[PDB]
Amino acid sequence: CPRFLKVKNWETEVVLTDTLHLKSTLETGCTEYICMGSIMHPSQHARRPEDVATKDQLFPLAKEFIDQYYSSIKRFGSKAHMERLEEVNKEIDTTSTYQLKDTELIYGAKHAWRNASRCVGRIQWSKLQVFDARDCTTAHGMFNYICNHVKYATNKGNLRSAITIFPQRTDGKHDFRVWNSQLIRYAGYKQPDGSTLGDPANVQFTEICIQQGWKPPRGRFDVLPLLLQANGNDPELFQIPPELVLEVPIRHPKFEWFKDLGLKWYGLPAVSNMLLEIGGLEFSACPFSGWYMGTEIGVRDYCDNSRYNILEEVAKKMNLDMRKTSSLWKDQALVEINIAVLYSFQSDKVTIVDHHSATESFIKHMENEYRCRGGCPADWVWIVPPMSGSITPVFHQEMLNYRLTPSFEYQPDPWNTHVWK
Amino acid sequence: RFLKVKNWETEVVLTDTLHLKSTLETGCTEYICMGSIMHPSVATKDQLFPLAKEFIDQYYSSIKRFGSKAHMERLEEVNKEIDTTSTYQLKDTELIYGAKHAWRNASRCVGRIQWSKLQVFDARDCTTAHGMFNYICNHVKYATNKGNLRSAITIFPQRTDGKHDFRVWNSQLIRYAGYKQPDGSTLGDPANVQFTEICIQQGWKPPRGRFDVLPLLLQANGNDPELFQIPPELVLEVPIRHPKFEWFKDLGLKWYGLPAVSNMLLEIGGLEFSACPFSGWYMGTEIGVRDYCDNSRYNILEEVAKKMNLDMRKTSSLWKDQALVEINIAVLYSFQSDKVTIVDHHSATESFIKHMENEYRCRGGCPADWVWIVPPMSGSITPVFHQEMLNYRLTPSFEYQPDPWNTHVWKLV
Ligand code: HEM
Ligand code: HEM
Ligand SMILES: C[C@H](O)[C@H](O)[C@H]1CNc2nc(N)[nH]c(=O)c2N1
Ligand SMILES: C[C@H](O)[C@H](O)[C@H]1CNc2nc(N)[nH]c(=O)c2N1
Ligand SMILES: CNCC#Cc1cc(C)cc(N)n1
Ligand SMILES: CNCC#Cc1cc(C)cc(N)n1
Ligand SMILES: [Zn+2]
Repeated sequence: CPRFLKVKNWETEVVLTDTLHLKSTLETGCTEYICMGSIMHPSQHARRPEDVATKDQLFPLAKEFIDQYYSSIKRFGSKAHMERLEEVNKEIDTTSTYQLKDTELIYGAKHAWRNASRCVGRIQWSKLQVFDARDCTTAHGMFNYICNHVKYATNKGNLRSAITIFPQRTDGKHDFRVWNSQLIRYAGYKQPDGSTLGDPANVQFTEICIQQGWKPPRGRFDVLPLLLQANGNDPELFQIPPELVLEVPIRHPKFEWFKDLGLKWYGLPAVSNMLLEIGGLEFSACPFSGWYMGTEIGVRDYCDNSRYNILEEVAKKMNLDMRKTSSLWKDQALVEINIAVLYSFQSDKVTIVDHHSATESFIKHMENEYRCRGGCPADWVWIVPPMSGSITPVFHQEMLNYRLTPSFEYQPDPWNTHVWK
Repeated sequence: RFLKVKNWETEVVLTDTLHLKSTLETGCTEYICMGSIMHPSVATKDQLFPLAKEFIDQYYSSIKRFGSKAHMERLEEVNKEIDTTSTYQLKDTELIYGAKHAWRNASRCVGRIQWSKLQVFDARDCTTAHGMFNYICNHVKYATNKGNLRSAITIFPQRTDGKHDFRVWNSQLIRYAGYKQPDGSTLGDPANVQFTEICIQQGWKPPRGRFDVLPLLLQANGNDPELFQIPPELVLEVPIRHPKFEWFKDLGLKWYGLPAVSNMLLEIGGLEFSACPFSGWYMGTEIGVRDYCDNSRYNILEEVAKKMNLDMRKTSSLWKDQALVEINIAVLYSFQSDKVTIVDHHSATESFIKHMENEYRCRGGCPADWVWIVPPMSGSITPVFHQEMLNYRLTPSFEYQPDPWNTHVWKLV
């Protein structure tokens, strides 16, 4: 943690001065001699050990988060702060863990969002609906909570940010997990010839669902069932009611033939495979949802080679020279696809933000955070959109990345580490 | 140790051992990554010899002569010069080896599959700015080759006491002038406004156009720099037209064929070559995305979108994205039509992956800066976007150095 670091924007010459990085807790993966900025998962530095930690292992982390929370609310040292510490101490003394007050849970979830270096949408961080689901005991009850989340968050197209927080990890053998990587995704099917139908990213998860009894309709856009694990038990399949799943058919403002590709996407991005860490407590099931940046769909989902991979089909209908890469036929089609995605969501009054608007807002959010907080951890490799990078303002914005707690973390896919009953 | 890097598109995993042999810092720490920072933060006799020994060891190892009689005598010979003169002189072979490996080690360069085909011009006997001009003219002519571009570097005398540096004051050998108008607008290239003012102050008579090739401002032996006009017949340029849009040529755009960076420092075995201009050939996006469409550069998006009849009222029409593509189509089409070497960002990044994979197999790794390697448009449709990379500093190296007008103490009263 160097004493005070500046970042420069090379377009506007604005300089920001970072001191928040002094509060960084765990390693980035980098050293003075090697930078891992482009490694997807550079580090295994965790704040607590494997499972049920000893008291001297968990209490220091609790003490820090409680300190931080009461600091945030103009106390620190107050009666309630000192009482809370003694309370957490006794709780760990008798259960090896402790339970967050509702206020602390809301604070923790919002600050995990605020601390998410890879999220360009964090100007919204304090406007987050928190659903406390820590009283949940079964997969049916998990399904009820998620249906309510999806319905509230979708809001007939006027999307609202939300998170639903299921019971925290205890001994590691009673984990709550949503096995889906997102609440809503499309199935992928290995074809007899060798090609893939639907979303290739989801082939493995789709096979698990089939193996568990799901009856695949075997189309290009089959909404996957939920596969929900409560209290360490075997996970259970649930079909989200289709009236809860808002979808947008993709058409083009100028290309009438575009609709005949039969593309669609879903409206609600809802990451459900990550882990929420607050004061040493691990929430292994914590689906959170926002609204899409158009490029997530139009660039990555649709045009990645190992995803829907639609560039050649679109370029054909556009009558483009596909003989050689230097005609930039991929680049031309890409732009049209992302025009259609934005046009479609906007036509149906489903919240979406383009990459120009999203990145501009993030520059403003960065400036706010340096003004009030003294910094904003940001992952350039993830913030910069996957098309037209340098004509967005974040391309020319230097960023500092560091890990602050509360945080959202990655965790292994539950099928790699689950003993079936 | 070992370190794995993964490609998330192909699932190929490579194992880096080369990183164990790096020395200067990256700027990152164990708790902060400064991977997106542009510039993160003379040697004594004692400092010099470990650096020299390191380089001589790796040179003789590279040619399968480590421990040899020639290796050991060279080490002793270098040691004598450092003792005697406080510096030493590279053999021609070492100079060529060192220049190729600084290119090979340039983590920000996507074109390194070409690293070992580098024409090295040894200009360590130069003494005056006139001689510098002669060397640079020859470099331009050789490199340009009537459009069949050849990679080359010209290496001027190394730093001695820091009071006698050789410097090219230009940031590239060929760039276009910029003039700020009283009304606040800029004619030509806004990036070059300050350097254009310096040239005008030194005596240059500007034509005051949109694409005036700047003069060379060359500094020999720490003396004041001097102006030279490159012979116009040596500056190959390409007027930009579009394969489908007849009106595109009416924008009056052109660009030069030879990218030749001239403000960096070449460090070989502790020796510092402060004047070392090097050239290759363009990747199209350098011109069509950054040079033409950076808000701070020629900034032609609105003009091009206008002529495309695009709805420029809302951002979500993606009019800028649409105009950006066509401009980059025109750049590539124009160079190819005029048979001037260029590479498009898809071909360039595919080759880099092949190179990177090859370098892990034969060398144990390939330092690479994802922030610079990924092209400034269409990022994720190029393979490098999905490629994990490790960044670390190997020497020989190209480094940044301060602009000379910030450090030079003028002699001319
Ligand atoms: C409200 C509108 C939001 C927008 C426009 C937005 C935008 C984005 C985008 C574009 C990404 C990169 C997606 C990818 O390439 O995989 C991302 C990642 C992420 N977002 Fe946000 N986000 C929003 C809301 C939220 C909320 C409510 C949370 C949590 C409470 C959140 C937390 C995260 C995290 C942790 C990541 C990293 C995911 C990963 O590492 O795979 N975001 N966001
Ligand atoms: C042969 C064709 C070559 C291609 C296609 C190529 C490609 C590129 C590109 C696209 C960049 C980024 C430029 C920018 O964004 O400002 C770059 C940077 C760089 N190239 Fe290469 N290059 C080539 C040859 C060379 C040669 C011959 C050398 C040295 C002898 C070299 C050394 C470098 C260095 C040091 C940088 C970093 C410059 C900086 O940090 O500003 N390249 N190259
Ligand atoms: C290897 C590289 O880090 C990887 O492809 C990253 C790059 N940047 C990204 N940025 C976003 N938003 N999402 C991603 O999945 C990735 N992938
Ligand atoms: C702030 C950021 O590091 C800066 O804009 C970088 C990003 N990547 C780049 N990549 C290339 N090739 N050239 C550049 O000038 C830059 N600029
Ligand atoms: C692989 N990550 C997929 C994703 C995502 C995502 C998540 C959220 C909360 C918002 C958004 N706009 N996108
Ligand atoms: C500010 N860097 C400008 C540049 C550059 C460059 C340099 C070389 C040798 C090749 C190339 N294709 N591009
Ligand atoms: Zn780093």
